[PDB]
Amino acid sequence: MVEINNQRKAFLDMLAWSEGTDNGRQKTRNHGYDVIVGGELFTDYSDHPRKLVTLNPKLKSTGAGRYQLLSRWWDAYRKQLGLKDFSPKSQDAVALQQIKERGALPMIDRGDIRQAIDRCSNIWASLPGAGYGQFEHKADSLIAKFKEAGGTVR
Ligand SMILES: CC(=O)N[C@@H]1[C@@H](O)[C@H](O[C@@H]2O[C@H](CO)[C@@H](O[C@@H]3O[C@H](CO)[C@@H](O[C@@H]4O[C@H](CO)[C@@H](O[C@@H]5O[C@H](CO)[C@@H](O[C@@H]6O[C@H](CO)[C@@H](O)[C@H](O)[C@H]6NC(C)=O)[C@H](O)[C@H]5NC(C)=O)[C@H](O)[C@H]4NC(C)=O)[C@H](O)[C@H]3NC(C)=O)[C@H](O)[C@H]2NC(C)=O)[C@@H](CO)O[C@H]1O
Repeated sequence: MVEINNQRKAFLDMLAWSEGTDNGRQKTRNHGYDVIVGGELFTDYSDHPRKLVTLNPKLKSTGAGRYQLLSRWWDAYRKQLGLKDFSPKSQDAVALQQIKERGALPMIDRGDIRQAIDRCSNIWASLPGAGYGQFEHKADSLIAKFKEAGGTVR
């Protein structure tokens, strides 16, 4: 289980917004922690909502929780990290493990957020360079939200 410092807490929020779960527009009972992709919400946190949301006629997603974690990885990480519930706690746990895996923790820790975002581009589609054909936020606007999550850059 990864230690949460503020750079990481911010990379998370930045992701929550990039991902649009904690972006102010999206309705939510917690902070995107109950947000399912597509916008609907879940109220039971003992586990991932595992709700397959049909976004458009040609595309679907399991992405849920703050960092729009595909359930695939949720299972991977909750088992890897012995996460009991899908509490926001467990949701962060995962986000950070992936982040750590992208070897972007030293980057997040040290503010090389473009480098982290680009390093984490394969983790979240809303990030630039991700290449998931999803709406990719300009790197500049992610850095921006990140900064407003409390994160520090450069
Ligand atoms: C349809 C559609 O459009 N869907 C989109 C959806 O896909 C998007 O969601 C994102 O998807 C991508 C792609 O599926 C996901 O990306 C994957 O993310 C996982 C992270 O959870 C990655 O898995 C990890 O990969 C790393 C490799 O970089 C693994 O780490 C390595 O583990 C090995 C152990 O096996 C370590 O090796 C050992 O190392 C030691 C020293 O440490 C050495 O001494 C030993 O000898 C050595 N042992 C061996 C056997 O070699 C190694 O150190 C370590 N490396 C690092 C840096 O950690 C890690 O184990 C993997 N964990 C799991 C779990 O598999 C996966 O690689 C990555 N794939 C790609 C292609 O990037 C992404 O997670 C997902 N995000 C979300 C939120 O779900 C979304 C995004 O918005 O859009 C949809 O549209």
